[PDB]
Amino acid sequence: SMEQVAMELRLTELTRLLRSVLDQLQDKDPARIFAQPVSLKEVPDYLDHIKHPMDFATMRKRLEAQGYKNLHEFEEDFDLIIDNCMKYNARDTVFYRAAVRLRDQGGVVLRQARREVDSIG
Ligand code: NA
Repeated sequence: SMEQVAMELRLTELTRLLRSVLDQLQDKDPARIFAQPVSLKEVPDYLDHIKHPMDFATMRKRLEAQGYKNLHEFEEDFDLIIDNCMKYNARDTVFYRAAVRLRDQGGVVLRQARREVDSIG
């Protein structure tokens, strides 16, 4: 149907917009702390602590399958990256502090993304 096609074009355009958001967020992580999954071969105890691991490569795989239906879903995954890091790592660490700075800088990007998603429909 044409109605199905139109819904598909919309998911594609959301995907485009979320790609540009993901790129802008990931620029705020020049150390690439959040680029890849925590390896269970180097933090063997990770999954005892963190139930839903998340990282930018994992988000990118989902995005490329058009797996985010709305900005809320994408934000949930970004928040997991930050929140997981702030739990596993202590306040005094480079990791915890990198998550704080990512959250702060990412807020700006997501504020405007919400306006664009709402505005364009
Ligand atoms: Na903690």
